[PDB]
Amino acid sequence: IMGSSVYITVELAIAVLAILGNVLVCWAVWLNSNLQNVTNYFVVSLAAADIAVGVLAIPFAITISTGFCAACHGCLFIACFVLVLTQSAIFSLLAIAIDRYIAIRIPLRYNGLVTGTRAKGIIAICWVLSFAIGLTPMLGWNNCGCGEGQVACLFEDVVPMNYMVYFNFFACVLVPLLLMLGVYLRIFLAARRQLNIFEMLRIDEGLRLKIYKDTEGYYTIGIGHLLTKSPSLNAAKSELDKAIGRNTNGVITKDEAEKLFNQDVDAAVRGILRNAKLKPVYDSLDAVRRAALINMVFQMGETGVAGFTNSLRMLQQKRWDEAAVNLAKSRWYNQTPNRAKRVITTFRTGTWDAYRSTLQKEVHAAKSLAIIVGLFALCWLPLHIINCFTFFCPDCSHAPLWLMYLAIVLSHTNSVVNPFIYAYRIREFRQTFRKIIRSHV
Ligand SMILES: CCNC(=O)[C@H]1O[C@@H](n2cnc3c(NCC(c4ccccc4)c4ccccc4)nc(C(=O)NCCNC(=O)NC4CCN(c5ccccn5)CC4)nc32)[C@H](O)[C@@H]1O
Repeated sequence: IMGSSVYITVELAIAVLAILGNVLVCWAVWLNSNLQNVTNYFVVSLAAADIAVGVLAIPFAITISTGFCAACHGCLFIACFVLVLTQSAIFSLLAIAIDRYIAIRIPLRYNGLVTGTRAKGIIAICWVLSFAIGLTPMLGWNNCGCGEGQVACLFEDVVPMNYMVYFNFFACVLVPLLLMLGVYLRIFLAARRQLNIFEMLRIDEGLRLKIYKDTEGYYTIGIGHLLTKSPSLNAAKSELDKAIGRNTNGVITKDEAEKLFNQDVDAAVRGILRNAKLKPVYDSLDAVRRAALINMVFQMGETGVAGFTNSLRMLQQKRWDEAAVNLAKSRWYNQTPNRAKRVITTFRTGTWDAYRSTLQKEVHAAKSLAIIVGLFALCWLPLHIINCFTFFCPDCSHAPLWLMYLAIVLSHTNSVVNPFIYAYRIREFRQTFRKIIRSHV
């Protein structure tokens, strides 16, 4: 085993793997339209970046390890590309994470704030900013045996540490991690929230934090809390302040929406109790099943719920399974099956299972970010930690050599693992990949 021959061979194996693993991703999305959401637009960009490292950044990172003599700007150029090609991969990961953040926490505005048009504009940013940082030394932030105007072509020789540590590390690689981490937790915390009536109707009707026009052009906020039928947005905003009790500018917090929602629930219940046909059924239900009945009122109305004479009878007799089947035959179930299905299950079980199941999609995304952040940090932290010690403790006992180059190997391993791992974990790709493998191979 010659020391570095091993190192180069790994880098080349990564090149192939990086290329191959990434050639697949962009290919799948090409022929399957289910994978042509705005999100996979971000994916194809990352995949392409990770292809570019396999062809140019890898051979460059390798050729920066020989020490041949060449113009400082000609050897800096090479080190700058490998920097640039990697900056993009870092920022491209942000595009995916933040996209997954809004899709989970703010699903309504997703299509509004996240259009296929805008997305392509955000990638343009990620790529330009990558150039801005990687090519900073070429602007003048550099460090310039062999002859005049020729240095030993070595990374540290041409790239100072005050750039790698202060600017590159903290501003370009670290704040991703801290950001990408914040995404993981806040998504994670959303998938594991304690369930209740408020969250229940947030899933069926959707939560709104800014005033919006309902389906009939009446200003509404929260979960279907109408403000006024007046055609004046200023009038609607005024009414909001009356209920909130402060200056809102047309915007409220999540807690304020829950106080409006709670007031609305208290109102629906008082109406149910006035109904000679709904009060007997309402009293004979436990807390969770009462939330299911309130859900039907918030959708149809008391007189509309009262129409279910038979299904209301079985409920008071606690014939849960029998009431469910009868509710399945209603026009209400036929016009909105998804919501009615979750509501019926709540009647059957008296639990939040049907809605808890709705969050399985959330935890899938959470577990999928644990991996991206874990690998990303595992692959990037080592090499940069090494840079820091060299910069702050020159006289220290440097870490072992063979290990140093491994850290370099880890940084490049990110390009092949990170994009493919996200795709392969979301099965729609898996079926698409196998389809390609058998058909063309
Ligand atoms: C996120 C933005 N992008 C990147 O981070 C990408 O840029 C590359 N990179 C990023 N830091 C890199 C980096 N650190 C600095 C460098 C270093 C650190 C301390 C002291 C000297 C050099 C290092 C080299 C190897 C591994 C890790 C870091 N050295 C290289 C890069 O090729 N070195 C190879 C060419 N030099 C050398 O063998 N010198 C030798 C190293 C061993 N001896 C030592 C060691 C300790 C103390 C004294 N003498 C003598 C000089 N490449 C890097 C890499 O491709 C990353 O993915």
